[PDB]
Amino acid sequence: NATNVKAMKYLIEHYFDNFKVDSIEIIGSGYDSVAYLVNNEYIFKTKFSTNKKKGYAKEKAIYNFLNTNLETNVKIPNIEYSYISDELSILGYKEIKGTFLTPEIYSTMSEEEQNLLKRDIASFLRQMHGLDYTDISECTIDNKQNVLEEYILLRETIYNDLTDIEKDYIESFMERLNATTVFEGKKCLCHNDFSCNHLLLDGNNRLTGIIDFGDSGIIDEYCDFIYLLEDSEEEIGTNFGEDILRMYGNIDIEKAKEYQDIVEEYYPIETIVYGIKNIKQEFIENGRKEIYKRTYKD
Ligand SMILES: NCC[C@H](O)C(=O)N[C@@H]1C[C@H](N)[C@@H](O[C@H]2O[C@H](CN)[C@@H](O)[C@H](O)[C@H]2O)[C@H](O)[C@H]1O[C@H]1O[C@H](CO)[C@@H](O)[C@H](N)[C@H]1O
Ligand SMILES: Nc1nc2c(ncn2[C@@H]2O[C@H](COP(=O)(O)OP(=O)(O)NP(=O)(O)O)[C@@H](O)[C@H]2O)c(=O)[nH]1
Ligand SMILES: [Cl-]
Ligand SMILES: [Mg+2]
Ligand SMILES: [Mg+2]
Repeated sequence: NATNVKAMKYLIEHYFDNFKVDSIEIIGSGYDSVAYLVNNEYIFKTKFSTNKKKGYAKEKAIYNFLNTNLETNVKIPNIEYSYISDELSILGYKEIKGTFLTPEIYSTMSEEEQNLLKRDIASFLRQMHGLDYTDISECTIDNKQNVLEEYILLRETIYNDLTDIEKDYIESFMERLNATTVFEGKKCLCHNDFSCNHLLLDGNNRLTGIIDFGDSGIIDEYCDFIYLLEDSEEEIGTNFGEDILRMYGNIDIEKAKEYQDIVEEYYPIETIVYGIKNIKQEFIENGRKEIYKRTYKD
């Protein structure tokens, strides 16, 4: 563990001239990134060359747009340090203090505390979804079209070596993709990874901050409800997302659920595709196995 930290301490001090690292520890990690807490005060998100090429660039542009344009008491990252190159990206900002929302914590809250948190969330999403996004119009994401392109990449690579059961799962998804209407609604700026491990609470169990707008863009309004609607051990549950949808208002709940259900069905294929693009066999295997788990669950 000691070695990662030394290397990143060196890089931080090297690229940010007057910055002195008195302490540094690993605070989280993704498949291709590592985040560090520095001087018990700064978060530094870091990445070495992936399929970002412009990964931390977009994320930084989104923080800069949001810090200019949001009116909210909810805190988000405000970038003070950035280094962006092809081979290395680093973003630093002051750590937002608080406690991440979990299902356990939620279950200890009174009904009223739960209501007020749901309202805070609905309010934040209403404010962000309502922004005029002209000044960030580069950050458009078309999920349907992305899936089509990923399907083509599958066809060009490993599709012919998949099993019949795997192929059928994929084709059955594509048929559903082609029949759905859930990509034809309102587009807006969405966080696009809006799960409870990105939501911070203050000492009264109210929403105090939101992190990791790394996947944000102009996309279907339904996107920001995918995790709030998810029924799993990591998320609070379907009722939570429904109530939030009612508070948010002017949105078709049944289509939001259809959108989540389609995204969930896509997951094993998304996983396979990630493995192909990043040359990681392990993801290809995991996604294929998951197709069997889902096929046999009923
Ligand atoms: N950054 C590390 C965060 C941690 O690894 C994590 O929570 N990682 C995430 C764990 C989730 N169980 C995965 O699945 C999530 O999304 C699926 C659809 N996208 C849902 O059907 C699923 O029900 C949900 O659970 C999710 O895809 C993982 O997301 C991570 O990988 C995605 C690529 O697939 C990226 O796009 C995300 N930015 C990143 O958070
Ligand atoms: N308390 C607190 N924790 C934070 C803050 N920013 C980051 N973290 C912590 O660091 C972890 C990683 O941050 P995050 O932005 O989600 O990055 P990532 O998802 O691992 N990487 P990427 O977004 O490049 O794929 C978070 O899960 C959380 O543990 C912050 O402002 N406050
Ligand atoms: Cl495999
Ligand atoms: Mg994250
Ligand atoms: Mg992220």
